[PDB]
Parts: sequence; C-alpha cells; structure tokens
Amino acid sequence: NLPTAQEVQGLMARFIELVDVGDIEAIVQMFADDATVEDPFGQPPIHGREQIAAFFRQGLKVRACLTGPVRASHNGCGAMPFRVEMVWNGQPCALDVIDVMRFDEHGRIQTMQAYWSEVNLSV
Amino acid sequence: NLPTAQEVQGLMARFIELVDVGDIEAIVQMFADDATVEDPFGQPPIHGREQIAAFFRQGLKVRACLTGPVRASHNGCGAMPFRVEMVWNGQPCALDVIDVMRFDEHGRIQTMQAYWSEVNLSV
Repeated sequence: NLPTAQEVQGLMARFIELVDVGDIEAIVQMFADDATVEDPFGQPPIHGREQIAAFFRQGLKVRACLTGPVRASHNGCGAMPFRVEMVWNGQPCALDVIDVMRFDEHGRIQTMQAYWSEVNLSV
Repeated sequence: NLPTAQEVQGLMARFIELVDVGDIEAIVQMFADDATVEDPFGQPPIHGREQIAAFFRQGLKVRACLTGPVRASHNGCGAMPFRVEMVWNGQPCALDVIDVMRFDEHGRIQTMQAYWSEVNLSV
C-alpha cells in the first residue's frame, strides 16, 4: 500500500543498497512499469522500465552511500542525500546528489527526481 | 535573473544563515510576494508573504545548519539537507529536514517544500 513514513525510509535506503552493489534487475523492479525518471532534474524525463533499465545499465566500479537520513512524509514521498563515487576516464570523481521519490499504492517508485549539476561534482 | 546553479547554492546557504540567526524580516524578503510554502510536505500550503511571515515568527532559541552541500540544477531549482535544533517544552530536540526550492527570474523563492515527518525527529 501507500508506504508509511517508516516504509519510505526503508525503501529508499534499499534503493542506494542496490545502486551500490550494481544489481540492475533488482533496481529496475523497484520502479512502477510506467515510472518516469528525471536525472539530473532539468533534463527531459525517461519513462517506463525499458528506458530506465537502459539508463541504469549505462551508468552503473561505482559505489553509493546515504550521507544523511532519509526524510519521509506521510503522503508516499521521501527525499534523501547521498554521494556517488565513480572514476571518470581513469580519473576518479564524486557527485553529491539528492533524490526525491514518490511511491505508488504498491510501494513502487512512481516518479524520481535527482538534484545535482556540475557544482556538486568533484573530479 | 533565473539564478545559475552557482547562485542557487549561494541563495540557499544564505537561507539557512537567516533561519539560524532568526532574522524574520530578512527571511521573509527572500520570498516572492505570492510564494507558497509546504512545510511539512503533505500539508496544505501557505501562500504569500503575510502568511509566511506568520509561519516563520511562530516557529523561530533555534539553530539551523547545512549538513551537506546544496544540490542545484540549471533550471532555478535546488535541494539541500539540514538540521534544526530546538528545545521542545524544556526538552531539546532535533529535526533532519530536506528543503527543495524553486526560484523565480528575480532570484526569489517562488515555492518551497520541506520533507520531514516524526521519523526525522529526535527529542
């Protein structure tokens, strides 16, 4: 059902766990079939599991960690701060991101928005 | 004008500075005249400077600090993690919050949403 504030915290922490190990099929499954993703926010969205799997395969030697608590509301929404560590062309970098997610009545991510730009990059 | 990613970081850091010292008139002025505020997200919004000043006077022995970098996009949007330390009825508490703000073409906060619930409270 529409996750409770407590459930949202758990689902969102799980999300970073999956991105960290790189289990693309498990990540993809966390999304609704017609979910949209806006990463980075400001860019046109990607819609549906096909495009989202492609999106995550493309991006995912990467590690991600929650750098603060997941902030959850009572209406199926949550926001969380985290860092991603990569190695861009031999050169290793870090990106500080904040994800805002809206879940559906099935506990699946209906919409996801990532806030970041080059100002949060450290390469 | 529509702030650049760099300007958004600066405006948002400024916001926490103002909340920390408790300068209500300066905070109020950071908002557009007809801005809406949703704090906590999930609650009906408050609209316009009058209601927002009332809102901030009501809430503001409080200290606030950025607990991570401000994530900014190129379309006048930003999100930031921070903590507020109060003392609720003699008993001192802390709230971890994430604010998402949209600015207008004047560099003023057009809309503000705060993500938090009792799961982020530590009293």
